[PDB]
Amino acid sequence: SGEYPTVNEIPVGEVRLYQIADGVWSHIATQSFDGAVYPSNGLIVRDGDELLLIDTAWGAKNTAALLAEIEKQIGLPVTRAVSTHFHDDRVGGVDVLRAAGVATYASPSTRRLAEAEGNEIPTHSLEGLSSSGDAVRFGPVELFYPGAAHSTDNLVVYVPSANVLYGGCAVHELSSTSAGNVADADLAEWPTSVERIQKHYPEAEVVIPGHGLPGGLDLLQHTANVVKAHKN
Ligand SMILES: C[C@@H](c1cccc2c(-c3ccc(CS(C)(=O)=O)c(Cl)c3)c(C(=O)O)[nH]c12)n1cc(CCCN)nn1
Ligand SMILES: [Zn+2]
Ligand SMILES: [Zn+2]
Repeated sequence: SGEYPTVNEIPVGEVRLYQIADGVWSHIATQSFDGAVYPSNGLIVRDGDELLLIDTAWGAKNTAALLAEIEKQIGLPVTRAVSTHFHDDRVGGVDVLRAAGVATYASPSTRRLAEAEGNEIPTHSLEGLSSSGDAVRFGPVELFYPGAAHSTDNLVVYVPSANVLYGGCAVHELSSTSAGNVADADLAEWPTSVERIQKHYPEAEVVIPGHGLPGGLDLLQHTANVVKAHKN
């Protein structure tokens, strides 16, 4: 009823949207992984009379439910999607999107890693993002490669019209006590990558983590703090 939805409030298979700003929503879904249930976020950005989707809803059935929720709540077609790294919470559901007429995109690095991992593979490569600090425009957002953090390929997304910073899994929520799933992470480089985000987007008003509650710029420093403590 208006608060940001939490893991115990979303059954696996259902998707909720949350209005972040004019023409900006997050999407929240839940999924089981290795015997535990986790929430995950993505983003929806209005692109005229179309929508840009950032990240799947972590699975084929969740992503079908995401498209149905968008049709119910927004009623504009999703025409393009960007996956911000290669894990299943970002690309799982790309096949559903592709069969629904959505053009799917990711960096070449993400596409290679997804293919090697056995995950679904976005169709189109996003060039111009291979060096840390790189940025490119994509419809109503800017895509930014901060360097290795949660994964080597992780991208962040900025919505300039609303000063919304979607950090993806490179950014953790304020309640986080550990660096999450670090199997593919670079803990030594992650603080430097967060510092690049902080320097590039100093006017961000909302920061959305890959999992958990949005907040302000403090999520960036908190993330650096938890990652440094974990690495130790
Ligand atoms: C598919 C993905 C994946 C699966 C399950 C959980 C997570 C989390 C996460 C996120 C937050 C917390 C709480 S917190 C910050 O710790 O307090 C935790 Cl516990 C965990 C993250 C994230 O952090 O983005 N991602 C998750 N996934 C798979 C793989 C390797 C697969 C190899 N076969 N790597 N990630
Ligand atoms: Zn991940
Ligand atoms: Zn994640």
